[PDB]
Amino acid sequence: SQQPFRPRIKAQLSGSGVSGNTDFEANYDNLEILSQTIYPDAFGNSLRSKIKAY
Amino acid sequence: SQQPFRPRIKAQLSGSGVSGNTDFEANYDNLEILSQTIYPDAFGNSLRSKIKAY
Repeated sequence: SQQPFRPRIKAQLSGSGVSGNTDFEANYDNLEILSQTIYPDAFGNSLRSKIKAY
Repeated sequence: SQQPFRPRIKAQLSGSGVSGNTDFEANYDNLEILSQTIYPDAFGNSLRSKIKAY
């Protein structure tokens, strides 16, 4: 559809978790999603011919 | 149905009745009845574990 496209990547998961008998809720991790927006451009060229006879 | 319960007891007659051919209405006796109401109450305890691997 040549609409502006948007690709997404999943960032790698980092950050220290939880040690020992500690609740998962003491250090949540963040699922991080990055994106890009690709917009189209229009471009062109043209040749103008001379009189048919020539 | 664990609704607040009500037990009842019947007391003892203590009136002097009628003696000769005197009739019952001359001294009526009183059937006296007593009661108590028992309400419920909720209590409880709990234990929270460690991590399953521990």
